[PDB]
Amino acid sequence: MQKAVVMDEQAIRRALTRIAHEIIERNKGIDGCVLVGIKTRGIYLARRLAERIEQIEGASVPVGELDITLYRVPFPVTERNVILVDDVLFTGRTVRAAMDAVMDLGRPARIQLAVLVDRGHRELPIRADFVGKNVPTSRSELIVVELSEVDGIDQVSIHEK
Amino acid sequence: MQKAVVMDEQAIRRALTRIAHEIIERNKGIDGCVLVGIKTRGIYLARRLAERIEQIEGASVPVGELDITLYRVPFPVTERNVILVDDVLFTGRTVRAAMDAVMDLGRPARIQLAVLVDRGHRELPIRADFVGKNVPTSRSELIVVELSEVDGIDQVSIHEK
Amino acid sequence: MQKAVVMDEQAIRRALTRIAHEIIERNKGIDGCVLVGIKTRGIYLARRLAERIEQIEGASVPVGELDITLYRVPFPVTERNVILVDDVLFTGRTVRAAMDAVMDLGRPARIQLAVLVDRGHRELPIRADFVGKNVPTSRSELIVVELSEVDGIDQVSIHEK
Amino acid sequence: MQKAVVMDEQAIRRALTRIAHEIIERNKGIDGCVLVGIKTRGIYLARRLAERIEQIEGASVPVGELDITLYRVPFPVTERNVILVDDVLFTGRTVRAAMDAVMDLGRPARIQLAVLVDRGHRELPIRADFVGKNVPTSRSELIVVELSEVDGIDQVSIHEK
Repeated sequence: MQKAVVMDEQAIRRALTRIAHEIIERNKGIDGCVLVGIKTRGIYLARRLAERIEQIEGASVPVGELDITLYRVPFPVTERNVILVDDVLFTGRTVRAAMDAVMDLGRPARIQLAVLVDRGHRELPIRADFVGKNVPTSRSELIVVELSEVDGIDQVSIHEK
Repeated sequence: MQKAVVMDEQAIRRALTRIAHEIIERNKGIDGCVLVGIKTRGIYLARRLAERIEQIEGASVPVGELDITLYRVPFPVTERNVILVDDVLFTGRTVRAAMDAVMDLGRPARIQLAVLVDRGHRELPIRADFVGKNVPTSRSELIVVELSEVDGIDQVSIHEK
Repeated sequence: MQKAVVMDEQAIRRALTRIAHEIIERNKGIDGCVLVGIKTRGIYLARRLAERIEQIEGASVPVGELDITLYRVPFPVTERNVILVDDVLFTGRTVRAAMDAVMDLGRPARIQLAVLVDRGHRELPIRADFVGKNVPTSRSELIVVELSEVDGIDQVSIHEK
Repeated sequence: MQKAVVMDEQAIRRALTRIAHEIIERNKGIDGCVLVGIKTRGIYLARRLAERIEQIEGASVPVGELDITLYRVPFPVTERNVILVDDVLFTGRTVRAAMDAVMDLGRPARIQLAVLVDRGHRELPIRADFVGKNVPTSRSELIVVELSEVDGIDQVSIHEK
């Protein structure tokens, strides 16, 4: 069941907007940049960031989709700044899988990672470059990220089964 | 003599814009917020942030100005979120004085600090909540912050003498 | 009611030992340093630190006791690196009162901050230089630090009515 | 030219000792922990950390060696806390290669990374869990790590043409 809300629609909107500005700032423009969404909600987050960047800089950013699932759609990559987008950073194992998939498709100038929430408990020396919000959790708790495009609403909560 | 430019006009713009978004985000809105610029350059930086915030939230924010030297433009304080604004965070000593002044005027809910650049070398346990850019410097180097309103251009550089 | 135990005697012991090494490391030896314990329990932590450092460096370190009650023990301050020692870093207002109290005694070369736990919720631009453990908490939760010298046991827990 | 010495023998000594306590501290001991050094100097730093951890816990930590050139030696992996050890963390591409190598030999409980120096300029979403010293650098500077076992002396410096 749901224990508590840690991000409402407004907090998610402001977080994603501030991230877009962070991406633009740390790359001095989105030139050579590419957003690649993971799983399902990461893709929707990626598309939102692309629109925000486009809205801010006037330049559009390519959005690609990556389907990990196993290994535990095409796009630029080569000599590009590949920014992975995902909803929650946990153990970090998915990112590793995602990185292999990126360099299996080319050689990027670099790979970055943007997540809506970092809930800690990393099991790999991996960190997000951009973070919507750091949400302290116990190892057993569950982070549920709901996005309007798939869940009907924007909300991040902590659950416990 | 100018040793190196660490922030050009565009970098300063993207930093101040991102900071404005960080400010609204952590405060979940502008309500109760008060920007207090510190003598000279910190004042202009507070004005620029106040404008960016207004542009973002559709509502303006109270902007006061603090002359730390004079302490040896009034504004709200009590139960307010006072965001001190300065150009460079250095030893941190100047910030303590700024805190004493703010609380001389009232009892704020919180005091925050935003600086364009944090050049390290603190001599007190004070850290900025918002930082335009962290600029490592030696103990002998000088940080020169130029703002268009006073120096004709927006630029941050490292000087040696 | 006790909601959780976040540090047992072994964790506390290992955090304190590691901090002693961090203190020596960041100051390139303990020459000119002074450990000033705050309130009540910060005094014991400072004593344990002084003892650990002594056994590591083979050189003793001055220990003072500061009561910050008035700001909310004849020890060296001026020209010294005053390392404040407290049990918990919360809003940081205790630190501001402590910095004021230290400035009424002398002119330190610099002031640092070491705490056993940082539970977040800062209301001032203050951060510890050394932290035993970051214990995320809700605003309504209480951090209880028990030390053998005063409570019969070493333990840090989270309480809430 | 050697334009700056960032770590001398004593600093390295105190940094490694501090790292050992941190490692033990975050793992609540070393039970199930394995140290794995890469390239050449990482191996030496791993042996040292291993030596330091023995004097603290009274038990040896397995030490493995990893040759990465073929990615761009025994030790248990599965269910173990594998601690990668390298001298410098730069782009982080070596670490990604090192990780693939680790999970090629098994399924560890977690993989952590310890490095003597972090010089920034990450090109992958990788971070070290234990850092001897963060040394800011320009893109054209080079980090040279000298260890007595191979270079006759312990020293970290910044070089530039």
